[PDB]
Amino acid sequence: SAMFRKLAAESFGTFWLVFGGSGSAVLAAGFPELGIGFAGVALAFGLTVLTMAFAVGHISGGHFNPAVTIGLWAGGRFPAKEVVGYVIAQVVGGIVAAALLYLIASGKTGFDAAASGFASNGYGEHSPGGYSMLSALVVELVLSAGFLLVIHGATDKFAPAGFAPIAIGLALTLIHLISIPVTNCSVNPARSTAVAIFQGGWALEQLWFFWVVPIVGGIIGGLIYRTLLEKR
Amino acid sequence: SAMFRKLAAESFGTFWLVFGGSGSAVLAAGFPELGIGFAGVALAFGLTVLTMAFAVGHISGGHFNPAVTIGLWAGGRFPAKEVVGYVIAQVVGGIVAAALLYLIASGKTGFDAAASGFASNGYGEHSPGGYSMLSALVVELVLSAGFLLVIHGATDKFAPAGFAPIAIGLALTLIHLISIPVTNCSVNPARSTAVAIFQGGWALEQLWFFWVVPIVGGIIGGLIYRTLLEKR
Amino acid sequence: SAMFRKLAAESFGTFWLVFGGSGSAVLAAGFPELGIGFAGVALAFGLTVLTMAFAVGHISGGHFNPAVTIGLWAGGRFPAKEVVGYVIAQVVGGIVAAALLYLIASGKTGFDAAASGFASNGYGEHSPGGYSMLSALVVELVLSAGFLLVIHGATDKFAPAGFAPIAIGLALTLIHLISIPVTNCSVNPARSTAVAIFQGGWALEQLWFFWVVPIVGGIIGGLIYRTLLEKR
Amino acid sequence: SAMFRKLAAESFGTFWLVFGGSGSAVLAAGFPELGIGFAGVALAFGLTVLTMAFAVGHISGGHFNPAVTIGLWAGGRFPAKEVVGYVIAQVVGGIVAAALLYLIASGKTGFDAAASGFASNGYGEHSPGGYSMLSALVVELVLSAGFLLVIHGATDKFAPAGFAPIAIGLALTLIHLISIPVTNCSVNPARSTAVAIFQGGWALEQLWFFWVVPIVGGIIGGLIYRTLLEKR
Ligand SMILES: [Hg+2]
Ligand SMILES: [Hg+2]
Ligand SMILES: [Hg+2]
Ligand SMILES: [Hg+2]
Ligand SMILES: [Hg+2]
Ligand SMILES: [Hg+2]
Ligand SMILES: [Hg+2]
Ligand SMILES: [Hg+2]
Ligand SMILES: [Hg+2]
Ligand SMILES: [Hg+2]
Ligand SMILES: [Hg+2]
Ligand SMILES: [Hg+2]
Repeated sequence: SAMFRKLAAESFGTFWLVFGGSGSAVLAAGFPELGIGFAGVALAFGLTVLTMAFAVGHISGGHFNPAVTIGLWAGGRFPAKEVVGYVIAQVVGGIVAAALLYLIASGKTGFDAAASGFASNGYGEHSPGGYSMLSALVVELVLSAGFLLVIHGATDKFAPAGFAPIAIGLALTLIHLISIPVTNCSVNPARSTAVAIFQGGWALEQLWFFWVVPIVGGIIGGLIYRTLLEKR
Repeated sequence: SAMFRKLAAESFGTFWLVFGGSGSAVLAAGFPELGIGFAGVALAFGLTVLTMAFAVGHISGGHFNPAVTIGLWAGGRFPAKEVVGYVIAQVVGGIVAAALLYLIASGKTGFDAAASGFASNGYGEHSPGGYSMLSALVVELVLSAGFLLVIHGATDKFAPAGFAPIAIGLALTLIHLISIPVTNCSVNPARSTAVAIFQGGWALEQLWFFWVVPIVGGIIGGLIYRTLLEKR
Repeated sequence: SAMFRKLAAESFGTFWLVFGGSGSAVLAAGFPELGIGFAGVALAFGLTVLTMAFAVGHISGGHFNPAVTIGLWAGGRFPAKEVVGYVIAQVVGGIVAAALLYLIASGKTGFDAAASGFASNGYGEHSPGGYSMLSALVVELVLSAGFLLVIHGATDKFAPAGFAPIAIGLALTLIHLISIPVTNCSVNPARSTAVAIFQGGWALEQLWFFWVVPIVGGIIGGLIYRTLLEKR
Repeated sequence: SAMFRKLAAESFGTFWLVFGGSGSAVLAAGFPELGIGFAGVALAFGLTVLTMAFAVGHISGGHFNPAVTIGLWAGGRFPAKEVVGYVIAQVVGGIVAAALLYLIASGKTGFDAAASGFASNGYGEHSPGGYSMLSALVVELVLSAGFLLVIHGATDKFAPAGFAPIAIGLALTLIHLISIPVTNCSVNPARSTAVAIFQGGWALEQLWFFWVVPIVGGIIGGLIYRTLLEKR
């Protein structure tokens, strides 16, 4: 209810998102024989958002994502004045989580952030499945837009109350089940940033893409909902 | 509440269903070592319906499926007058999503819609597990009927409110966990259609099957609920 | 509300349970490279109960399981007069689903119910992991008891309303994640029966075990809840 | 409402947690070809807490974990007077479940608790992925703190009612998806203890770590919530 509480909720939320989703990818996805694969990473990402949106969603709205904050602005749901502090809160929470993750991951012989990719988002030569820039662009635009659309709908005043964290968290699992092979799945500029920093090379070079594409997608989803679906 | 809103909700919903479920199948199911398999595809399909039914379900009823619209007509829940616009809305949303998916998938060297099947529904020689037409027929009839039955029950007036998108989305995950090996799992004529178009050959030839079988199953489920379980 | 509705809900429910859970095991669990494994079977089983308990739970109580009906009798929640019709309804629904499953499965070259086991519950030489009779006995007793305990608690008058189908369905997923290697996981005499019939040999010989053990476990869980946890 | 009921709920809860989560790990995680892997263990752990928190959460608060009881004390949510009986109840429930599990597991030829590890928590040479003590320390501190933070938030008075068992159970699945490779994932001193006893060697030697680290993390999460996020 006071902005210090809200920005703390948002850094904790984005922290948890980065630590849990990227942690699952770095520590467990590829573990020999028993590892969780892409489906387990998708689940982990979506569960970070589900659990935190229930935990701190009644404090801050529970965005944990710059593209979500901006998209909700665009959809007429969030004040332009509050946007920048949220985004900074998210970027900070994210970076702390990646630093801790980097520390933990380093306690294993042979760990190499730069060479492994550190769960970084890339396209072209740095796409996991060798998808071109155009494939990356279209998937991130659609998934960002739909994500915002689901966020708008599930938090609409005519939506039964309480269930939004479930709709929204599971939307993020969905989004990763589809798009990890294309881009390692972003839809979240703060998550891309936290991780790019420690990968240190190409992730930092391509980083601009995973800022503008999700934000543009998020605005589009907000606008479609606001203009086509809301009233009544 | 106005029919333009509703038909837009239904094309967005069916779009999301096609993009997410078939996207997960085309981009991620078979990915080397880390791919999501049939269980991840089943989950993705069911999550498209869960997330969209929460998002736009309070606008359109959230059918996203011709066999569901027709089945709810049969069960006395949906007006015959509204049926055709829903079905067209669903077929259109579906086809746009498949076109986008086709674009994304094409950004990978070696992609071949026709040869891979493009997540198309087939039986006999085009069943994934080599199941005969009779196996295809019985599974789609039962799963379509049960699906409609769950949709009817979970949206019954005596069902606790709010939870239907969860019951219904998870019913679709269930349905795919069972039947992907038989038919690649349809229960949805609009999803079969969107994808058949781009596969281009046998999917278009067998396409008639995945229209009539789900619709017949859906009507049967609506009738059983209406006639045997509703009153009271 | 009228007993014909209730017994129909219970046969449909138990049918769905058998068709979906055993169907997933027979058609999809072992599918080459992409199959769902034991985790996908566990999920499918639990989703049958979740989706049907939401669908028809407000009609019949949504037991779908003889050990649950008897256990709820023992826990003081269900009248002894209604028990036998429920159990028959469940056994009938179950057997129809197994017959349909048998038909579908037969549409694949090389299918052999008897040799594959047809998802039958066995111990000793017919345990999937080679577990002895004593291992089978202890796991089924504990899991049946806990299952009844969760059913009692989640449907207690002080439990927030609406959520029981989620608690109960996910309890069944849990129970299969643990015990498929020991017995192929029963906790449900009607599911064991439907499937034993078509396996035709040893499943029919060991069948007596998967009647008495779950029922005894279910009564124990009902009694613990009734006597130790209920009041207040 | 009476302390005998509450302590019984807590031993049953912790019992179920140990039996189900560690059972899934011992009986099913590594099963040839069809086994559940780390993702299935993570799911099983989280489902024990989800199902029991719905079942007995309205009786005892549904902690099932010493680090949760202590963390809720620290967060101003639970009386210091009730703490010790809860912790004993949890340790007892846990140990009974591990003993039963040990009995079941012994019914398979070649079973070796000591050599397999019996799902025990270890670091360094006894980490599953060869993670050092410092990696173990940082992951358990963060995950324990976040877990307490989610428990605090989801049970806050401004959180929609009913949903906490879902937020909290799925937080535990999350936590295991991340950290099984580092420590076999504890965040729960009673679960570590029950299992260490039967592993018999190094698990007992390292056991002190998985008491103090989770408890410290839990207190930290309680304090952050109490001091930074609660009011309003
Ligand atoms: Hg481009
Ligand atoms: Hg994406
Ligand atoms: Hg993300
Ligand atoms: Hg046929
Ligand atoms: Hg089907
Ligand atoms: Hg579908
Ligand atoms: Hg025995
Ligand atoms: Hg069992
Ligand atoms: Hg069962
Ligand atoms: Hg240390
Ligand atoms: Hg941990
Ligand atoms: Hg645990």
